[PDB]
Amino acid sequence: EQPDILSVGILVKERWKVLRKIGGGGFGEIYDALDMLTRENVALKVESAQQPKQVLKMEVAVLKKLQGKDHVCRFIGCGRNDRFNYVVMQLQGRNLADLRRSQSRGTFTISTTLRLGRQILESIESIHSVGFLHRDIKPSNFAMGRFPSTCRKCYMLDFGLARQFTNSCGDVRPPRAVAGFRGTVRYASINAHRNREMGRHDDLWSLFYMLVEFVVGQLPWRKIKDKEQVGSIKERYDHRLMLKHLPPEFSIFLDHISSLDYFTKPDYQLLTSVFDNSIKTFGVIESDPFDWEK
Ligand SMILES: COc1ccc(Oc2ccc(Nc3ncnc4[nH]ccc34)cc2)cc1
Repeated sequence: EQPDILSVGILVKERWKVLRKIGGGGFGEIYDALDMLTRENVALKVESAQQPKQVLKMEVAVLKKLQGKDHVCRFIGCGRNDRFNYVVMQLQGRNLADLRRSQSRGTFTISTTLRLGRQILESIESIHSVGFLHRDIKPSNFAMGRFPSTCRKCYMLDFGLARQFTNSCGDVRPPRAVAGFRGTVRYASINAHRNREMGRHDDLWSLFYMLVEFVVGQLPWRKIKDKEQVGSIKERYDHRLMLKHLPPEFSIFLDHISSLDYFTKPDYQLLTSVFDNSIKTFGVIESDPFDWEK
């Protein structure tokens, strides 16, 4: 097998001391580093400068575009050399994929699900608003903050698979006839399965699948390994069945996203009202313990 892209102990740009590898999936590796300028721990993403698919150029572009917005890591630095490309950003805390897996039956309560859901929808509207599609919405791309002031905030952690979908003016770009999907089968919309150009609604489909998995603990295509077979299931599936364990207003959510296509801007305010109305109906308040606190 290959060694780690970076040796633990090295200094990147005479500033970022590599301490430990913390992740390895996607199209590179991520490390906890010490920033010797600010004297703080940071996250350091790296990719080989020779590997066939490099995505950190996209990571930097989107992270920069989103500075000042909610639910995103603070940008700290970036660079390219003959060995590796790197991006430095705020280090966060516990990953939603991990937090869900730690639950008794892999489920969150509707209180935790609704609050996380609404934060995630905020993060999706935000990336759409600067002209990018995420295209890889899944639990492991979100984490809670790691300080008292940030640990009730959910952050969108990665943008590697994003695509710019607009002009500078906000004109939706003509879709390609074929678009080869590189995201996760489990949370992918039918359009990803069909190798169609993904749109804003495909990120909302993936959120819908994440919310259902949070409350039910599994999706109907949990045990199916073949990507096509998953696609077939989704193509025929009656998504109304997934409403059973969601608050009633999610019928509005599902009817709305079902109506959308590549060329149709989502009604984000309608989808936000589904969360806001559900949270009031269930008497949920922001200070209530999340499931991992209690
Ligand atoms: C499928 O379930 C999984 C997969 C991978 C995984 O590991 C990690 C580890 C780190 C990160 N990312 C980050 N972490 C902390 N601070 C961060 N700032 C920016 C990215 C980042 C994401 C998943 C955890 C759960």
